[PDB]
Amino acid sequence: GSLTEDGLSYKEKFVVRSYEVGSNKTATVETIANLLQEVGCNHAQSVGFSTDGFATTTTMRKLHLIWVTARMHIEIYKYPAWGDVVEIETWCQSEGRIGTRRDWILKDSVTGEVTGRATSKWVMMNQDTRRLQKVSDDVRDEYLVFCPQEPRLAFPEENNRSLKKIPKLEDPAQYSMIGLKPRRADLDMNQHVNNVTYIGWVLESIPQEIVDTHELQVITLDYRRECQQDDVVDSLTTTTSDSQFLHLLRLSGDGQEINRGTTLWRKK
Amino acid sequence: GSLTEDGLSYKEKFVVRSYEVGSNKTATVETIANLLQEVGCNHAQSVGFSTDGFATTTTMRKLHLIWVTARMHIEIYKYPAWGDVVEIETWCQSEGRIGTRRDWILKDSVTGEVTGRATSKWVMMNQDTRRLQKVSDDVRDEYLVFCPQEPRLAFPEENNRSLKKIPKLEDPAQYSMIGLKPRRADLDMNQHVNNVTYIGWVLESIPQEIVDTHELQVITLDYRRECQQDDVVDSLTTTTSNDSQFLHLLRLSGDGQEINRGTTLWRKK
Ligand SMILES: CC(C)(C)c1cn2cccnc2n1
Ligand SMILES: CC(C)(C)c1cn2cccnc2n1
Repeated sequence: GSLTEDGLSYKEKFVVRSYEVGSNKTATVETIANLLQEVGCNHAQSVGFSTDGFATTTTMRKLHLIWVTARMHIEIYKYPAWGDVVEIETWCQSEGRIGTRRDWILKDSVTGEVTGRATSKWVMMNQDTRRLQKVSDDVRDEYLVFCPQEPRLAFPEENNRSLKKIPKLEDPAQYSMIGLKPRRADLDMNQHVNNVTYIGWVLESIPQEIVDTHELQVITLDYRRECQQDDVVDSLTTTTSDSQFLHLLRLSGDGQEINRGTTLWRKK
Repeated sequence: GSLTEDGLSYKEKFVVRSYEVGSNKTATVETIANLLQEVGCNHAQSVGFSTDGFATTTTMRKLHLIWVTARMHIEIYKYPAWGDVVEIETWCQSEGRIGTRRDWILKDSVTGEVTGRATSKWVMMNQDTRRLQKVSDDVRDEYLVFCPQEPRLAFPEENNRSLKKIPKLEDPAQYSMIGLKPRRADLDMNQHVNNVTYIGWVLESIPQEIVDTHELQVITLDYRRECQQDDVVDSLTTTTSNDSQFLHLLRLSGDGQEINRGTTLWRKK
C-alpha cells in the first residue's frame, strides 16, 4: 500500500482469500466492499489521520463531527478468483458544501485491466445528535489539501446509474428475508454495524436460483438510518425488469426505513 | 507465504485489517480463526492439493471422502492490533487411524514472540452419507509424505486444555441468544456454513459486560453436526467458574438437536 507520486490517490494490492469467495470460487460483493473500505482507511492513515475516527480533521473532533456514508454504488465486470491479486486505487474529492465523494478503480494485477469500479457519497454529521449540517469552510481547508482539485470521476458518463433517484418498494414485496439480527462480527471498532452488513442483508431477499444462474453486475445502496445492535431487520425485494430488483431494508417492528437500493444481474 | 526448508510446515504473514478488529482495536477471535484456515488452505495448495476440496488426496476424491473438523482449540496471549503483522506457522500430523491433527503458532513479526497457538482434530468422512471411518493405509501413504514423522505439538503439556472432555450444558442455561440464522457471507465455496461462524454463534450468548471487561484467553469447541442454510440455531451459556469460565451449547432451535459444545476462559483487562 502506498500513495501515488502526487500524494493525491492511494494504491494497494490484495490476494483473494479462501473464505472470501462464494460458489464460483470468486470474491463476493461483500469481500470487495470490505477491501474498498480497508484501502480507504489506509489512504487516510497514510496522510496523517489518526485511529478512532475515519478521516476526521482536528476541527471535526473538537466539534464532535464524523463523516457518514449516504450512498454507495458498485459496478463489477470480473470478480477476482481465490488466489488472484486485485489492485485498488482510491481517492477523495470535494463536492462543495454538499459533502465529499470517494471513488475506487479495481484492477487485475496481472493483466492491468479494470475489473470493477465504485463511488460513495459522504455527508458530515454530529456523532451525538446525528444532525447533518453543511461542510464548514474551516474544515474544507483541512481536507482539501489531500484531494485533487480537478474532477476525477470513476463514473464520468452523462446520466449514469450512480446518481439515479431510488424509489421506495411498495407492499407486498415479491421476495423477503425477515428477522435479520447483527452479531458481534457485524460490528466495527466503534460498536456500530459496518456498512457492508447492509449490502449482505439486502442480498438475503434475492432468491437462491437467481444467485446460482446470474452474477451481480451493479449495486446502488442509499443509507437512511443506522441499525442498532438490538434491532431486527426485514429485507424486501421485487423484480423491476438482465435482471433488475428494487430493494428495501426496514426495522422488523415499526417498519422504519434503514436502507433502499437496486441491483442488476447478468446471466452466466 | 511459503513452506519451510524441509517442506514439512508453512509460514505466512498477515497485516491486521480495519474491519477485522473489535472495540479494543485488536483482531477478533473469528479473524484469528479465519487466518488459521487461510494459512491451512495455502499450505495444502503449496504441496499439490487442488482448489476443489481441502487436502483431499487422489484416493479421497475417488471414494467421495473429505476431511472434517471434530475439535478446535485456541489459546491467545496477545491479540494483534489493527495494522500489526502476525506471522503464523502451521503443520499437519497423523494420529494413526484416528485421523489427523493440524497445529498453529501465532507470532509477532516485530518482536518474534509467540502471541497465540491453536490445535484442531480432523476425521475422515464420506461427503454424501456423512459416515465417519478410520484412516485407510492407501490414503495414509498419500498424505504422510507432507507431515513431520516426529511429534511436533503446539500443546505438548501433560494435562492441557485441548484434550479435556466437554460436558453437555444443563437446562435452564444462565445466558442465551435465540434465533441465529446464517447468511450467504457465513457460507464457504462449497455452500456449507464456515466452521468460524459457529465460534461467533457460541460467543453471542456471552453477556456484553463480560466482553467489555475481559479478554478471551482460551476457547475449545467440539463440532458434532453441521448447520444447514435453512436451519435456525440457539446459543446457550452458563458460568462454571479473577478468571471467568463458561460452558457452551449450540442446538437447532426446533428439535433441539446438538450441533456444537465447548468452553471458554476469560481474563480481566
Ligand atoms: C482524503 C481524505 C483522507 C482527507 C478523506 C476525507 N474523506 C471523507 C469521507 C470519505 N473519504 C475521505 N477521504
Ligand atoms: C499436510 C496436508 C496438506 C497433507 C494435510 C492433510 N490434512 C488433513 C486435515 C487437516 N489438515 C491437513 N493438512
